[PDB]
Amino acid sequence: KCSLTGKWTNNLGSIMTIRAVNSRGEFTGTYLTAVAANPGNITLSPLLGIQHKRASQPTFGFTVHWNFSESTTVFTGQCFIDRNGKEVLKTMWLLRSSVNDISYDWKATRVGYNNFTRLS
Amino acid sequence: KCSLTGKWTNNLGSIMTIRAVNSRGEFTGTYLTAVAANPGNITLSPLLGIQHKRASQPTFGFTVHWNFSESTTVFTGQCFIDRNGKEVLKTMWLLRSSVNDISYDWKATRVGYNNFTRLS
Amino acid sequence: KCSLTGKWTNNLGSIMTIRAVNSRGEFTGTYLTAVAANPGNITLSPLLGIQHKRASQPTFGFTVHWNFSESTTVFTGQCFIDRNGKEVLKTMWLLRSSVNDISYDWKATRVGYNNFTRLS
Amino acid sequence: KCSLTGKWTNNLGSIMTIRAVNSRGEFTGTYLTAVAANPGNITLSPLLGIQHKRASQPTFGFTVHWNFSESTTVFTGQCFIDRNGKEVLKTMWLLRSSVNDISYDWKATRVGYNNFTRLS
Repeated sequence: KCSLTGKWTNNLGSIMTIRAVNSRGEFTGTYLTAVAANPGNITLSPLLGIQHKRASQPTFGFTVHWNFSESTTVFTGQCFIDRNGKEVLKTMWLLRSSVNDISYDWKATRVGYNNFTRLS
Repeated sequence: KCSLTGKWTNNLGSIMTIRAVNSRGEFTGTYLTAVAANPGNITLSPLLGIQHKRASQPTFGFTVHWNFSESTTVFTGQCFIDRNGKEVLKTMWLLRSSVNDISYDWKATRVGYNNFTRLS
Repeated sequence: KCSLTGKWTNNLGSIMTIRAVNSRGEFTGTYLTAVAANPGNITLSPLLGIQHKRASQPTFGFTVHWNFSESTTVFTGQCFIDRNGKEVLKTMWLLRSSVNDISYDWKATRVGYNNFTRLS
Repeated sequence: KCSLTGKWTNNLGSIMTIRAVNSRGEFTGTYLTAVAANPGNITLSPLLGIQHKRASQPTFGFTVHWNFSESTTVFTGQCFIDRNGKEVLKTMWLLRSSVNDISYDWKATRVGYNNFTRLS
């Protein structure tokens, strides 16, 4: 089985720490991105999400409120376990930037992927 | 200022109800989707997310844990206020399906948009 | 049957003109975007794509090579015919920006939607 | 400099062959996917796209008309060269499925990534 609780890194070098997942699958944590619009100002940012509880390889989602910009990122994906018991989070994300008014909305959303593995 | 608290409907007919937004911008609520893979199964499902607090037109994200499938959806977007004071949520979403193993991961994520306005 | 040949406009005000669709479903045309990173620079830009041929409501894709930037956009979607014979193209797109090197790749892709209807 | 001409594989084991890129950056090719909705019926499928010509690390897009389903995929990305002269295509894609009518459009588009390297 695949809890999101613990410490993770991704293919870009970011790290995230997730606290205990509650009975509803809800979790909180802290995200340190290796990458931003401007790296010189990166600070720790809170995350909040929900995973499925019963599934051995659950799907999940979470939101990161960036504490150093007006942007928000959401991640969704699935936790997989291989034959050796090794976990990987396979995720896709959307990064929403703040734009001035609705006529700029079209350009406000970036998309990408991330693969996370457990630290230690 | 744009607070996500309240009831909203989107362009597909779905309805969501967001409760109080806390000091950190965290919020919970429920989501009744008009659409699903198997609509006969649809039930009210919980959401959890974070919005920015200081901005008049905040970005935000939330996760919906579907209570009737193994899937998860994340939404991110921005709340805009027009010159008449009307609020629109412009969002993009990712819908993560559960797949049996990692070899099927490539096909597990759908993408789309939704525009939300207030029920009343 | 839905042939992409003709002039179309989208929900952002952009206009495109598609030429004859060949036996394979290949088509070329031009795209005049209403929106860009630097709108002062916008010029008419070429597109090239393929639609399915046998289907009444074909899926399709096309690439727009922006003639005024280093970016590229791809659109994919489906042409629907409603009960009155009116055609709508429902599309999603990815806009790829040029970045200086691979360390910036993560932020180079935007996503969005567009709905197109015929000019006349 | 980064021509798309040649033979490529991606992280899912798919292979594609691209013919000579013309003076406008247009190219044709053939795509053999390792993965589909149903693999037992996979056949070679044509692709058609445009790359930028002047840039050393050009952006590009192309469309794959699947010859064994009603779907279409578009890819966009950038060709990067490292210090050793090794090329990688970093791409994102949208896979459009055919749905019966416009009320099902919401679920019709999958998103993902692929990294391609040159064969040989």
